[PDB]
Amino acid sequence: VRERMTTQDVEAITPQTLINIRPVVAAIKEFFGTSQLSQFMDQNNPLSGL
DNA sequence: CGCCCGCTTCGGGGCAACCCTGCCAGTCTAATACAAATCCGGCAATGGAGTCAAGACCAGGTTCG
Repeated sequence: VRERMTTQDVEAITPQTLINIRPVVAAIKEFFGTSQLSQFMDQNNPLSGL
């Protein structure tokens, strides 16, 4: 945003223009997939799930 | 008078069980203009490769006077 806000022209930008949500959605997806904490949920009885 | 030999402190790299069991990671002026390379799609130089059909012939078991 601060790389974009200074560079582009004033009285033409809008919050849709300044905001790139792609790092946010990529960050959540790379947490949920591919982290050592978001585990494949082990269930072969209810107790192992619990 | 000024000047360097042992602690001493600090950096700084190496290593710390063996089988299984997994399975694929990213973004910001945007375009023209052109020349050469190269692909590629299609007739025509063939030209050689394959193919049919007839035939030449020996002779070798097989048929006849």
